[PDB]
Amino acid sequence: LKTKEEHQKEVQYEILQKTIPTFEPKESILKKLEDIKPEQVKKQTKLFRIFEPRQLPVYRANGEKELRNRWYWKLKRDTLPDGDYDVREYFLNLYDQVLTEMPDYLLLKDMAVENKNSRDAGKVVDSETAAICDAIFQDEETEGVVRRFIAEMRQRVQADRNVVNYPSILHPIDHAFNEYFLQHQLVEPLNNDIIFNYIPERIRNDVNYILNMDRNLPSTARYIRPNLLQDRLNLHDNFESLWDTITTSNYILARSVVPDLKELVSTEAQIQKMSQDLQLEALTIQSETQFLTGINSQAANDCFKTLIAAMLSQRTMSLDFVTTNYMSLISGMWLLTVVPNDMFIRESLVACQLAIINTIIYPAFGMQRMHYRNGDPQTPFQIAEQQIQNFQVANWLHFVNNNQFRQVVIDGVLNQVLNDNIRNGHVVNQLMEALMQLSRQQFPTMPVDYKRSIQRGILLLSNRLGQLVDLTRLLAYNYETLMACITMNMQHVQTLTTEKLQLTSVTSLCMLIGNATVIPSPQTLFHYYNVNVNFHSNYNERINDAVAIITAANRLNLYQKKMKSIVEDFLKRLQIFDISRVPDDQMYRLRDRLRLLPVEIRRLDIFNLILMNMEQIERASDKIAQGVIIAYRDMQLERDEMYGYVNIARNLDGFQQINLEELMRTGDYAQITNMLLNNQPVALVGALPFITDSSVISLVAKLDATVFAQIVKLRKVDTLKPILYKINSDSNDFYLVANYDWVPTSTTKVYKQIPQQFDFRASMHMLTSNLTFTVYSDLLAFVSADTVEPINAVAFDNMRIMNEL
Amino acid sequence: RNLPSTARYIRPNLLQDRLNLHDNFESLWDTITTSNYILARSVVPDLKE
Repeated sequence: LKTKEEHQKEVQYEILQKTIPTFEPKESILKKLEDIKPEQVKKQTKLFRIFEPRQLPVYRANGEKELRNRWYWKLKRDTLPDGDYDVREYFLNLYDQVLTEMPDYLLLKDMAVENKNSRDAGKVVDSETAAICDAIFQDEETEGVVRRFIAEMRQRVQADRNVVNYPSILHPIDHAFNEYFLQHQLVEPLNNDIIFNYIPERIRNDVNYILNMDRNLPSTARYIRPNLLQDRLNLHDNFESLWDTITTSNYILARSVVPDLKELVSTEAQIQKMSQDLQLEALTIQSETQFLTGINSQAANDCFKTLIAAMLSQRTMSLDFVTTNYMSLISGMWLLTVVPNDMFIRESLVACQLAIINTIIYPAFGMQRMHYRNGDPQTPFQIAEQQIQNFQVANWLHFVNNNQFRQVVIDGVLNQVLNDNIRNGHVVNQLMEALMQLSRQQFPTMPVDYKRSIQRGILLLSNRLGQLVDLTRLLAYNYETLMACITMNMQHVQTLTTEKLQLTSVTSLCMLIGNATVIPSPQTLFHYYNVNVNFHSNYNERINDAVAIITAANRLNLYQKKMKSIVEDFLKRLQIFDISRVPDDQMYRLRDRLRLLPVEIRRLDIFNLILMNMEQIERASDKIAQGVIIAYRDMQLERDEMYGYVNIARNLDGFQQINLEELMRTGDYAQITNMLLNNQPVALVGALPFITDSSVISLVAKLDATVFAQIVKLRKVDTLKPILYKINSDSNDFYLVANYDWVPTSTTKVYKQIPQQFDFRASMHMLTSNLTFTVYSDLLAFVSADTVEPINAVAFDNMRIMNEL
Repeated sequence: RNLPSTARYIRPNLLQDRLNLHDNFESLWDTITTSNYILARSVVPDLKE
């Protein structure tokens, strides 16, 4: 009967557990939270370039090779795919590269080489810029001014004003990419008071922790502000299972920084006194050796670490007890009056408060038992606060009904604070006024051996007033000072899975506390604050990095792109969740909330820098013709300076345009075959890889028109290679153009834009930046903190905590 | 534990016996109530003390 039902639980608890993303070892979450870095301070050592000036041969009309050669602006690493859709998903991968290769601070002194052909000692900005200015100097074709000017391009160092500017040679696309990296830094100046303003306000205005700043920081020191703002994804309301990890992780992180107790009562002396007063051998009770199972000096530390960390992370807390063992239930009166009663999951809060009333409080005053239906908006203390007639007890039941977390907002965060009657411990003086008169009013039908075994069990806690008022001064001071090191909001919703607290472990805390006061030492109070900013700065640097891909996929009109892969990338970088157990419901709100957010300011202007230059990168490439124009008549080849004789079109004017990437997705080839079997002029825009024939005997034979007929045989449009005629002197058979009296005619030309020439005056521009920095990533390493002696430690009131000695 | 808004359960159809097996079925009602007598015998708790 036992192993059937202890296994029937672990099936139903495992269909629930396979929708929570918590890791299967519970304490393994703590290793993943310390292990995140602040960020990576990226500094580029080469100026960002996508264009390079290349040498190209130049033809005249009646095309021969001119002896002059002219520069052009052909781009390098042109890995541009074919098709109008794969040319757009290339620019998303370009945009993903530049967000990763984005320098946070640009120092410009280390990227500077000597101008080897200057008269004065002048510098430039790159090893590639000096290669260009070496090449414009030696060229015979260049103007006499540019041979004179690039000898006199002097840089201006100004060490006293900390500014420096160097000459440069950049493309106009490359210049806007390299003024945005250089004007919009992420470093901000750092003074000696912005370290003092970093520390939380409750700690530097506390008199225990003595914070003193020792190291001297110069004027040239900068730092990186953590992107530190509250969760613009409301992860608390609609996410039932994604929130149950972000309070599980903040629980085990806050479980390691709440300190452990020292100098307790000896557990062999307190048990022998407690076993004398209960008089357990004389009773006829089914639980004799089971009252005192959970009293140790280890369960006292386990109850202290739980009750603070389940309070700092707003994690619910189911109770576990046994209603026979009233000594785990009298001590449960202290738990409800100190821990705010909205913390517990409600059906156990009721089942602990009904079990106190129905066995201890209502048999005391002799009134009838408590028939309680569960679907009732009144808690069982809220019913007996109006029906009980004693005033010392009813004025205690007015406090357990009304201790909840009163939400206050300070220093930009929302933290759930306690009330000032419980934070100085005066509430326990009201409970012992209720617990004294509950140990005097005789239990009018209880057996006499069971009446004194439960009145002396009360006086094991009623007589322990001074050790227990001094406990809640400590339990609400460790919670009060650890809450200064909280950066995220403290939102209180009912979590799915509850961290079980045993009431046999609360009764090992109330009567095994000693008057040695613990306090979070400032080495583990700056560690809990640096591990809670670095998680909150990482959580914001991913919801800004995911939105700049969710939006940039939609501005680029990339269909065939699954946003579930980006949100699985987003929940994987955040080191708590795992992408398996999270349900498919709560990942379709997560891809829906992320579409509505605004993109971050420094990721938007560099995407608008690509979107307005999305054409001019893919236009000036080789290996891509961006449309073919078929006319089915004899029109001449337009003579060109760069290609010689060429069939090229400058604009699709007066022709019906068939969008080829639309023609690929739909498969609706009813028009294009009806435009080819009949001889009608069609233009086919897209992104078509051309081939380049040089012979003129391939032009008279007219192999330019024999390529478009493959669409009707096999319906795919990928294998389209419109040819591009290049009739030059260096091509073969060029006697057939020069000697004979004919004009070269091509039926179908192709659409292509020629690359722009190298103009020095529109390519030289100074780059003005700073000279030296010293980026400090750590900021609590400048304060030198030493705590006060622990025995002189004070609460919010300037009287000391643990005032029993 | 409290359960989310996306949990479900299959409700069993618990409606009283539409055959009236206690009526005129004097052989089938005997072994349908020995089945219920032996089950209730191994449930009712034994005395102590």
